[PDB]
Amino acid sequence: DKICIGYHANNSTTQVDTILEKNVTVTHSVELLETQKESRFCRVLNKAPLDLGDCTTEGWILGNPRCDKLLGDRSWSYIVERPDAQNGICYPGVLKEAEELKALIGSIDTIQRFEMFPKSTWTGVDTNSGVTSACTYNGGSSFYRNLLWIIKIRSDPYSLIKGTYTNTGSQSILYFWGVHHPPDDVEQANLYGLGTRYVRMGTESMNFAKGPEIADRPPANGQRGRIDYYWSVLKPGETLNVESNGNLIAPWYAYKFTSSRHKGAIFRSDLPIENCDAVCQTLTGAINTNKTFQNVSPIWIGECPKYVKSKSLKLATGLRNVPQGGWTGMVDGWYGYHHENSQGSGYAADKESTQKAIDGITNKVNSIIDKMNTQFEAVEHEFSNLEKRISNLNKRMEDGFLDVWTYNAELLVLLENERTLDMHDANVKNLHEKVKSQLRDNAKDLGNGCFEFWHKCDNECINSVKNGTYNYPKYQEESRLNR
Amino acid sequence: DKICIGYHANNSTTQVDTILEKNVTVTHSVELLETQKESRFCRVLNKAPLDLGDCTTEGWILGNPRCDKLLGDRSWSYIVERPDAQNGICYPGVLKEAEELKALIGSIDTIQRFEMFPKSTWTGVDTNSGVTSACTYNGGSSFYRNLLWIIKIRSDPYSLIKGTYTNTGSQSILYFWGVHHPPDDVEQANLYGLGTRYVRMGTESMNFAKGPEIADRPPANGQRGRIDYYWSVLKPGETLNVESNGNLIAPWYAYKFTSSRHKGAIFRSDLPIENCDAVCQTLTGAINTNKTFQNVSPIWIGECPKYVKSKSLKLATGLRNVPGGWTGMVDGWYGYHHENSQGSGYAADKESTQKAIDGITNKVNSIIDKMNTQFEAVEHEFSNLEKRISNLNKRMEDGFLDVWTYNAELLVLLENERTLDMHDANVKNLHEKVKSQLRDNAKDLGNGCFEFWHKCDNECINSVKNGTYNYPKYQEESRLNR
Amino acid sequence: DKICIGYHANNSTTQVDTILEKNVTVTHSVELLETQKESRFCRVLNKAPLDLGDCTTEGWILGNPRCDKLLGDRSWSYIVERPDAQNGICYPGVLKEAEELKALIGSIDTIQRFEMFPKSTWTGVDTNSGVTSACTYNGGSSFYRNLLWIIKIRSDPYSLIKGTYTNTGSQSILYFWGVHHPPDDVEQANLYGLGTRYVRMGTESMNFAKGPEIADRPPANGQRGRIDYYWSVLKPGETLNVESNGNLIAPWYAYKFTSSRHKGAIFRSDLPIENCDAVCQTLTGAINTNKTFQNVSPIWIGECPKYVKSKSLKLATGLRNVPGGWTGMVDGWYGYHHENSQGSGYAADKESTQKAIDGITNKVNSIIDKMNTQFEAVEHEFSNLEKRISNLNKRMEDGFLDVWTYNAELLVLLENERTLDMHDANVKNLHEKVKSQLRDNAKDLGNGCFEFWHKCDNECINSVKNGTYNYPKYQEESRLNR
Ligand SMILES: *[C@@H]1O[C@H](CO)[C@@H](O[C@@H]2O[C@H](CO)[C@@H](O)[C@H](O)[C@H]2NC(C)=O)[C@H](O)[C@H]1NC(C)=O
Ligand SMILES: *[C@@H]1O[C@H](CO)[C@@H](O[C@@H]2O[C@H](CO)[C@@H](O)[C@H](O)[C@H]2NC(C)=O)[C@H](O)[C@H]1NC(C)=O
Ligand SMILES: *[C@@H]1O[C@H](CO)[C@@H](O[C@@H]2O[C@H](CO)[C@@H](O)[C@H](O)[C@H]2NC(C)=O)[C@H](O)[C@H]1NC(C)=O
Ligand SMILES: *[C@@H]1O[C@H](CO)[C@@H](O)[C@H](O)[C@H]1NC(C)=O
Ligand SMILES: *[C@@H]1O[C@H](CO)[C@@H](O)[C@H](O)[C@H]1NC(C)=O
Ligand SMILES: *[C@@H]1O[C@H](CO)[C@@H](O)[C@H](O)[C@H]1NC(C)=O
Ligand SMILES: *[C@H]1O[C@H](CO)[C@@H](O)[C@H](O)[C@H]1NC(C)=O
Ligand SMILES: *[C@H]1O[C@H](CO)[C@@H](O)[C@H](O)[C@H]1NC(C)=O
Repeated sequence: DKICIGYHANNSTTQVDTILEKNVTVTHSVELLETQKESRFCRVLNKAPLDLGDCTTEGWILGNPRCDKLLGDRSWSYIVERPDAQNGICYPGVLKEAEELKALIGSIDTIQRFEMFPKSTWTGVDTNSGVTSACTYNGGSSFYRNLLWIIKIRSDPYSLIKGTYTNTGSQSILYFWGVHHPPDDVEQANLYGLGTRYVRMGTESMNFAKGPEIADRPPANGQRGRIDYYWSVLKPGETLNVESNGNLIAPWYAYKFTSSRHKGAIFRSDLPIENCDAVCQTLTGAINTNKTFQNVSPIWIGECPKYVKSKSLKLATGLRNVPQGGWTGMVDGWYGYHHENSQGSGYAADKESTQKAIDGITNKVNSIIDKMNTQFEAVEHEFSNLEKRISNLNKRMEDGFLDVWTYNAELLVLLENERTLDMHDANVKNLHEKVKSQLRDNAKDLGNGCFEFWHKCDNECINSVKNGTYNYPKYQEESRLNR
Repeated sequence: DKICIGYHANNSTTQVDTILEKNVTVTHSVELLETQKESRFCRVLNKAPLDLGDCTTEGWILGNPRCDKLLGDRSWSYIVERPDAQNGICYPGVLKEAEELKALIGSIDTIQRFEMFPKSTWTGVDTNSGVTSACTYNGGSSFYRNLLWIIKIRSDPYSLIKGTYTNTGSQSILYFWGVHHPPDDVEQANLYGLGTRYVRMGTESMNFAKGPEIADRPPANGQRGRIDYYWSVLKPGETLNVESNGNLIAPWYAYKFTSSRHKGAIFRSDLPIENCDAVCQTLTGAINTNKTFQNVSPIWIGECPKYVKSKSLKLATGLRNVPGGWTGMVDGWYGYHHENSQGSGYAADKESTQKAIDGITNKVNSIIDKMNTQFEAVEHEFSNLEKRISNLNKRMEDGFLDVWTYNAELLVLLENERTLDMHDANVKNLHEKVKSQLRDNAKDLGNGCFEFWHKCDNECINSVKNGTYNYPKYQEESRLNR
Repeated sequence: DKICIGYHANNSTTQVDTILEKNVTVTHSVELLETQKESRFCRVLNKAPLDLGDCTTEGWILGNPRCDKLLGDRSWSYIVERPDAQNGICYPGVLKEAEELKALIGSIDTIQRFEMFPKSTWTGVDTNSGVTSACTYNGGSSFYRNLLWIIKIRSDPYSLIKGTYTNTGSQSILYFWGVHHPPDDVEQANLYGLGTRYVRMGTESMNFAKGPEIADRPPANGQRGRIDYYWSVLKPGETLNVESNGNLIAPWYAYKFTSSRHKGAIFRSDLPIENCDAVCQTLTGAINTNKTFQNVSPIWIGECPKYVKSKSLKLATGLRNVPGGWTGMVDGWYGYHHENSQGSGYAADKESTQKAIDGITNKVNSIIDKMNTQFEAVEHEFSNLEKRISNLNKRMEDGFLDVWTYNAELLVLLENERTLDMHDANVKNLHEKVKSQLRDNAKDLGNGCFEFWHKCDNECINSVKNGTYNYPKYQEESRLNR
């Protein structure tokens, strides 16, 4: 007659790693890391991204006339700019603080386009001839739809021109202007006139006054001229005054805007936009998961799991799987017993110790999930060629946190896996010892997990062991004789 | 006759969490997190903060004439600027590199105000008419006390004016100037004259040259004109030359200054300043604590504990409290209860109790030691055209806060489990040392206790507690009882 | 007749710390921290550093004529600038975006110097008199070799001058120019002429247009004038046009360059450059190590271990050294000592010893693996008006240093405790496997050892070591002894 102590086994081939041992097969486990994504852009909080098509952010927002599909009021959860977009700043020059403009635009939610200064505002000049072969529309010469290239009437001198606009709404207004710099005095004279020329812009809180910086430069997009483009934000209540006697590229249309309550982004990607929804939308695709880590992309909007470099984060929940060892036959629970007597034989799990282990492991998993429920958020702000130091500072920082979090996740998994599997060993040992202490020398150890009884142990003697009430003196005499 | 093994219990209702289970009552514990603060500003290393009252940093340092309460030499451990302060830049315009000025000012310790360029410096011009209704003093038109608004004499043209000052001391000098921009050419002509006009400032190591940017703008504080305000630092030994033919807002008074040996700050707060001292002074109050973490504020000066988001960080030191345990023990953590003809009673095991005390004390101190650094957030400001670096600073500050909060919270959960396990193992060790000695001269009982198969006197029992029992002495007597 | 269970000891005096106790002597250990370096600068990936000697980066790259040792084509893995270097910007003035130039230069690996605009490009002007006593060569007045200081011929007016250059190669070109600002109108007229004067530079992607900002400034290096120096990069395909009627300091020679595929650096150090190679080269010396941590310097190029503040990171691999343990074992970590009629001796248990070796080895390697990443501090410079970003870079660098130092030091304390506990458990397991087998045909002794109640030959003893003993064979012979 005998009783054994053992633990669950099954057909699982899933492995985990621990601090002491690699490739350890276990009976149950949980993958904390999400590796899958749909390669496309979906709506976030039911709001669609804005696809810039063949236009850059600058082409869109300045109104490059190849970008008419985008013209007007828009709203978006994020922006998708195609890497090979060809329609941007078509008449050559520089946009001042371009990178800060993009950061502004990535924080915006909705825009309403409106005519800020109609052509009629500018008297004694030609407002209908400011076009260039650099900015074509259907083969023809054209120009930015948000800017007005004013020139002199051929017969007449360029009049002093003035315009004013007041922001009487509760929304800020994003607007644009520029200063044109011809390549030589002949062209200056033709378009504006000789002498001192100025472009002046004034607000309660910004002042601007500049002139042509004439110089012959190599042609870009077929032009030897250049424009310095500027942008600004006219705050609620503020008023703008414009004066010029030449070289003004005037604001024409502008944008009343709202700032998002949510983090937005400009993604530079060729991925398709489709009719779908995502809780989590990364730069390289949408993720639908309830896992807490993710190795898809560090750049996203919505609610995403923490990004890490790991390929897997497999957390052991069950036991070492060692069949012949463990008992494939148990099935009821994690730890338990196998008995053999005259009434028969069989397996039966110990409910108490099994549940305690379930409760602890469950709590461990949830605690890890809970404590890992924050994300470091990388951002795709841009930096100019004269901003290498801050660009490098941003990169080292983002890689810095990535390395810390990847380390924290991987190390924790290795260490707690070892603990979890040790806890199981200890739980099994505990049951075996409780049986040991009870039977004393009315049974033989066998160094096996099992005990050979020195007496007959019926189905009530055996259940007397499972509830921990055995009674040694009852079989003491019977046992001592067999020797 | 019997001997038992047990562990301490008490009346404690303090709970801790562990990785495996929550709300576990324990006998002793230590809160690592400080949550309390006095809602005020105190002295730090015995130096008081400077209260700017109804002035902004800029109103103060430019010498807005409503800020005379601050005028002159001052010294401070930190600066307190009130959120509603009304006296700042009164004549409209921008201070260039305003945010970098503030960072500088937060790093300064003491200033001494002095006349850098007296009015007599500027010949052939009017130095006594440069006042405005935008900057009022006692119902009158006035102007910044540290700047001089020079205009042309009506009858005469604005002479080329020159002035020079040499820093012959060992302290750097913080000084200010500006360029005035009238709204139109009429005003430009009246005050300065037409033609190209410049303001040029030169040092051994910096040059500045700028002109009027004339533009008709909406009024601000009743003025259509603007000033671009500038600041700079004249180093020891250096000389400043000033040259202008118009539009100059000249430095008048300036500040010799010392840089602090300590970290300083500008706090934007309404909290009161009081007669008190603080080792640790945060933006939302003073902390007096020997704890190593703190959830009050990430911004401070002095020596403060590490900031974390946690509401609590309770580290178990004692045992699971299950009164099970013996409320009767009291002497120590682990021990014995005996019963014989001479009587009964509890007595702690000194050796194993002290070893546990030493380990737990060492663990606490080790954690304290390794957590004795702080990440320091700063309240530097960023302009509207510095959103990228501002966001970079924010993500970084939140980034370290999240790593430290994680490290602290997880460590507490994990070590709480280990600490309570260690206690279990220690109790079992004692019980086994007794088992091994008595063999079959006592019965286990599966109880923690042992029923002796013989009589065990107060010397037999103390023979167990020191680990020298002698089995053969009672071997016969024990085997007879069956 | 007896059998004992014990563990290895030796003469080791090496100590480690754990979370529960300090200064614990152990039998084997490994130091994870590298503290040694060679105090010199070596080649990295086969390429030598460039030693700037008595020149600053700027003196070199502008071609200060006292820097002819450096003149022409050069290549380097990193740059070494000496702290007391004197030959820099000799004619006083400011280099615009100087700090960003240095970052660029640190990222470059080869340059080829070439004449971009020969003197003949500028007609109707004096190209052979642009020298100053501020920039001496062999006692004589001279000038930067990469710039050309053009002045008017005395008899003639300064002609409009033009030049153009097109980059027809695949490499970018780094070039320089400047605008001269004389101290007064007399000198302006003498050198260039009166009236409006301009310096215009144009590319497909950049435009520049500026004039003299005339002002009398204190003399620096004997000069009241100044030059604003500029730099830029002409990309492959681009063409540069230059137009001026005065005040132009023209590019003369420039540098075609390649960008390194590897991180480079400018080290400010007096350490000697020698004939050696380093995998890892830090600012304070070369490191050759296989260790994973390092407390030498946070600034480096090449492949270096992670920087931390620690003085030591000693990881226990072996046992607590208590000679207790058996100095006599030597064969392994855990094992047996037997005594019978055939003799006596020690013998390690191979199975349990190997399992422990495998786990500890795996632990060490896992730690090494997970610590195989480095945060890299950089020595970019920041101007006086960049205190905020400079402080941001510093707090960030110190932030990660503190996190990694903590992670390393805490991990070592915690795993040391686990490692030493694992050994205790392994020994106990063996002792119990022998207890269970012999039952009461041996006496425990409470000692680690077992006195056999019978004769146990060299086959009886090996019958214990493989776990197959057979109690009934000797059971009777036991019960006799009573
Ligand atoms: C995130 O990790 C997964 C694997 O755990 C990576 O996906 C595997 O990539 C390899 C090589 O690219 C393929 O052969 C496997 O079939 C992929 N596995 C799965 C589940 O897709 C994935 O590359 C990781 N993401 C990134 C950006 O590296
Ligand atoms: C400061 O912390 C120390 C330990 O970090 C605390 O010291 C204990 O304080 C109580 C009395 O308040 C004593 O009974 C203990 O004996 C002290 N422990 C040790 C190890 O010395 C102290 O309480 C803390 N101070 C405050 C104000 O909370
Ligand atoms: C890194 O730590 C090492 C070793 O702990 C330091 O080198 C020791 O310096 C101390 C104090 O000057 C001396 O007791 C020993 O002579 C040194 N020991 C060894 C092994 O070198 C070293 O200073 C540290 N490095 C830095 C940059 O602080
Ligand atoms: C609980 O008991 C002791 C004395 O029996 C007492 O001194 C102690 O203060 C009590 N608990 C608390 C929280 O005060
Ligand atoms: C633990 O106790 C707190 C109150 O002290 C309670 O809010 C919480 O629900 C409890 N949690 C569990 C799991 O018992
Ligand atoms: C921690 O500080 C917060 C301030 O954020 C405070 O409101 C809270 O009460 C603190 N935690 C506890 C347990 O008091
Ligand atoms: C996964 O689903 C559970 C529902 O029990 C939810 O509470 C948890 O937050 C989900 N995961 C994530 C990452 O939000
Ligand atoms: C251990 O402790 C003492 C101070 O308590 C110290 O002086 C000694 O040098 C330490 N030993 C080692 C090896 O660190």
